[PDB]
Amino acid sequence: QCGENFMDIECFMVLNPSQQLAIAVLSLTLGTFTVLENLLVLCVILHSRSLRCRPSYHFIGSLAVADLLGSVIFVYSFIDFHVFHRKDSRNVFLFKLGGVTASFTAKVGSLFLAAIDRYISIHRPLAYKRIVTRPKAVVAFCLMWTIAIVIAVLPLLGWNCEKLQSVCSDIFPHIDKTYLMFWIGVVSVLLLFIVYAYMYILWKAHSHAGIDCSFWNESYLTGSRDERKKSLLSKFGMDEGVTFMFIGRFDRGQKGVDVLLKAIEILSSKKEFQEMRFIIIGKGDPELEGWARSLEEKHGNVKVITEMLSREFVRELYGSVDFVIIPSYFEPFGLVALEAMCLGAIPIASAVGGLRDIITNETGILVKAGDPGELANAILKALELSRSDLSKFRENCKKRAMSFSDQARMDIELAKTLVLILVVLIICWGPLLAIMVYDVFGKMNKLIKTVFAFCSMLCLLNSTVDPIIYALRSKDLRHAFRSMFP
Ligand SMILES: CC(C)CCC[C@@H](C)[C@H]1CC[C@H]2[C@@H]3CC=C4C[C@@H](O)CC[C@]4(C)[C@H]3CC[C@]12C
Ligand SMILES: CC(C)CCC[C@@H](C)[C@H]1CC[C@H]2[C@@H]3CC=C4C[C@@H](O)CC[C@]4(C)[C@H]3CC[C@]12C
Ligand SMILES: CCCCCCC(C)(C)c1ccc([C@@H]2C[C@H](O)CC[C@H]2CCCO)c(O)c1
Ligand SMILES: Cc1ccc2c([C@@H](C[N+](=O)[O-])c3cccs3)c(-c3ccccc3)[nH]c2c1
Ligand SMILES: CCCCCCCC/C=C/CCCCCCCC(=O)OC[C@H](O)CO
Ligand SMILES: CCCCCCCC/C=C\CCCCCCCC(=O)OC[C@H](O)CO
Repeated sequence: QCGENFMDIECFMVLNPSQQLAIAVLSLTLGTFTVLENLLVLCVILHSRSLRCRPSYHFIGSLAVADLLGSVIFVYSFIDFHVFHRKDSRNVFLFKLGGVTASFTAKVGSLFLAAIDRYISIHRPLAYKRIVTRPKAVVAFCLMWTIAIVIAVLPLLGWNCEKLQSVCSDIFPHIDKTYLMFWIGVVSVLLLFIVYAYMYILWKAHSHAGIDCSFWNESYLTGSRDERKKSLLSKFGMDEGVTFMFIGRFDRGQKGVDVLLKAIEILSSKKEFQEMRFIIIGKGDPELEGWARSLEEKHGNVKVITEMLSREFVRELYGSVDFVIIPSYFEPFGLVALEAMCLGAIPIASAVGGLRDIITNETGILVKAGDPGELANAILKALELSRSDLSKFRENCKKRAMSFSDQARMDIELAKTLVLILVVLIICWGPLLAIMVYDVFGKMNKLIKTVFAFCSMLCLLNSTVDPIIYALRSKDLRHAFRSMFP
């Protein structure tokens, strides 16, 4: 009885009473879960000055409201239509459906603003607090929400199959198929780009790395800066002098123990060598490992170490030793440099990869890789600089390391919580955006109408799992909620 383009609204009521009771109870319990969780998310954010001031939680707050407002309007209208068989006019029905559409596109746009926010953090790292001001983020969210609702109000104002005498959708009453066409594409292109963006943010974040500062904390030093040095040197060197430590492997053309072994030889003729002391550590290529051990007893002020050392034994090594040399050819992550600066060792390093990004002029001395003579000058510039008080510089490494590590470790987490929110949105709404595309070109049998009715519950699942993501993936939410509820 419903083959007409202007079909009766009864033919969208595609569910049988046992099916309605199941969908109803599932809608109510699932919806009740979303309500309780999302108002809890908002209350934690809204009632804390330290939270609501960050545009990161304007974004979390945005998703919370987008979930809360859309799901509540949906569950009320969805089951009122299906179980109570509501017979609302074309305007009021399109008005209720509009509230559900505005809420979803607001989430795609809230995801979109976050993608832009991270994009400019990667492309212009130095200008981020000035370009993403809190007020700029507030209005960027504000208008985004308005453009969202405007798209939702177009059918109400006349873009529908009744006012236009066009073709009606078989899923959505009164809705024009051409407006349906337009709506999928607009969120499909955003969601598609957001997918590309979020993968790029996650790749770029993993290009940097940080260390656990608990293991590499200075608090574990048991002795003064000069005395803790003397004793460790006393175990072998038994003298007081500036010490240059190396901790890597003995490959040729990678970590740069080759460049170091050539360097040390040309400092040996100089008189100032006696002030210097060196400690080489690691295991590697048999041709050059003996080269170091041929030099452990030839000059006698150097301990080369071939066997491994526990990561908790070397924390005291980094703190007492005056200098660490990183003559690497490739170092996208200066993890060894980070652990040294985190214990106060001043780093002389190659200008390669992270070493260049981490160490600046105020923290250490940078030398072109592959030139051992330039390295020989580095520890000579480190000799004339060692006599003058360099504790004013020793602490530049103390805070540069602990701050660089926390920006790299942070950015990793944002990139993870982002994609977590994305994938759950895709597998919840992907099926829904597929059944509508099957409607744009095609026809809905009574079956595809029924499964889409049952599949519409996914929008309430998505709204319920999002607060769980924030709860697990945000130590800040946790401490705020924890302090509110002892
Ligand atoms: C009308 C029915 C269906 C829903 C009622 C709840 C509405 C009115 C509530 C729920 C959550 C609320 C939002 C929660 C937080 C903020 C951020 C604040 O900086 C401005 C107000 C704003 C944006 C609120 C506006 C009103 C709001 C959207
Ligand atoms: C379909 C919907 C989701 C599209 C959303 C469009 C969003 C991403 C666009 C539309 C209007 C835009 C804003 C318009 C003007 C300004 C002021 C400017 O000084 C900074 C950028 C800012 C704040 C823009 C940010 C991005 C913005 C909010
Ligand atoms: C028009 C843009 C689509 C937005 C997706 C909304 C969603 C997929 C969640 C949805 C919306 C509406 C319905 C029901 C379809 C029935 O054909 C008629 C009654 C609708 C519920 C009342 C909406 O206020 C749905 O199953 C899924
Ligand atoms: C039952 C109900 C409650 C609220 C709404 C809204 C607005 C809120 N206000 O009352 O209009 C919003 C819903 C979600 C975010 S904003 C629309 C709406 C939105 C845009 C265009 C057309 C209609 N329909 C609704 C239906
Ligand atoms: C549920 C959806 C609503 C979301 C609203 C947020 C609710 C988060 C409350 C969480 C569990 C409490 C766990 C205890 C909190 C501390 C966890 C922690 O990691 O503490 C580490 C600490 O720094 C050690 O030094
Ligand atoms: C129809 C409704 C449209 C939906 C729109 C959703 C936008 C909400 C986004 C985020 C919440 C983040 C919390 C923002 C609260 C900031 C309050 C604040 O910080 O006040 C400053 C003052 O200085 C304090 O002491």
